[PDB]
Amino acid sequence: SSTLNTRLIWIDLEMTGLDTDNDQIIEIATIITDDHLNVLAEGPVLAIHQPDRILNAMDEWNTRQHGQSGLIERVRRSKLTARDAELQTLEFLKKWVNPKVSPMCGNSICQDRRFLHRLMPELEQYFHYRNLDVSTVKELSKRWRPEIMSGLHLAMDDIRDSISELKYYREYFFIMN
Amino acid sequence: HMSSTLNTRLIWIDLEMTGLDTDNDQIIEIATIITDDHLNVLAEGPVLAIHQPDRILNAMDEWNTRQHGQSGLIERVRRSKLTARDAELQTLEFLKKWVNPKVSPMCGNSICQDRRFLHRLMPELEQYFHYRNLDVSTVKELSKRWRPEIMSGLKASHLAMDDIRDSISELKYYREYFFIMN
Ligand SMILES: [Ca+2]
Ligand SMILES: [Ca+2]
Ligand SMILES: [Ca+2]
Ligand SMILES: [Ca+2]
Ligand SMILES: [Ca+2]
Repeated sequence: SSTLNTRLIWIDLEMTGLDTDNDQIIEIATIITDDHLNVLAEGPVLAIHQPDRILNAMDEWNTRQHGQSGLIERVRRSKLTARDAELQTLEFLKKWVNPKVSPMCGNSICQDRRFLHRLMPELEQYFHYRNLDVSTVKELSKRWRPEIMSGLHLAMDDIRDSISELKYYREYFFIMN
Repeated sequence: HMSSTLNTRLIWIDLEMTGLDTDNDQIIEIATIITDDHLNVLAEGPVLAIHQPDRILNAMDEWNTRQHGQSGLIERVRRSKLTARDAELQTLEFLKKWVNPKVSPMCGNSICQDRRFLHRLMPELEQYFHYRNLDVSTVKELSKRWRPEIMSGLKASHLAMDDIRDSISELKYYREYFFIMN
């Protein structure tokens, strides 16, 4: 049975672009699991408001992606600042995991951590300094077990896919004895 | 398995810094190693100390002062005439003989930290990597929780080149005990 010290925080962000120095966060989502990847609770899925000048200055790829998903319209309608979403996320996390206990879990986590550091530093500091990036395992699996790869940007569904991807590796790639 | 090429190799890297602040601290040491996709070491790269003025060295906290004093890195830094640009260029020169640009993920331990310093202080080198990371410490986090009984088998120094060697040895250890290779 899991405790406040034996749980994992999973997180995904959507941004206005790939520039970790300049672009904004427009969506955040979190999921809590135990050390054995059982989902315990899903956190708030929050769209962060951005002015139209920022949305209209996105490149074509991001305009297509975030428009088609409906994120852009949710961002327009949202009244939440980055700070509002940060506080709501923290309020949720504190009920499930103690501070500095969980590594930051998900796919391509370094990118997420860099955006969090600049725009949501208090949230960033709630994580342990370690990362648990499923894409590291994928890099190894592509090279050492290419035959299992055939078996494999909406924030909450993105996290579920990441958790599910790691369970796939646990079954076929890791010795669990 | 096929023989390795410029498109099927891995760049392992480690940096030593004046501290943990990715916004304000400096790089004082860099090393690289080239492996194939199956962790055969093909070539070890240049070990370079980057010069820093005394004010910056004096401002280091206790842990860094203790470690880098004992290891001989601080004195190497003082005597060094290399800038971060010099060290960046010598490394790039080594890498281009072994690996094509944007082919290899950034490999090592605590790689996100290294990438962030590289982005600020050696962006051309940072851009030579593929955007993905291969962080052995992710595997360690999994091993701590799923195979705690094997952690004691992990085996010294605090220098960049020794750090890379250790991360390669660590991953080889996981390959033998934690991964299904068949
Ligand atoms: Ca992510
Ligand atoms: Ca994302
Ligand atoms: Ca290091
Ligand atoms: Ca070897
Ligand atoms: Ca490192």
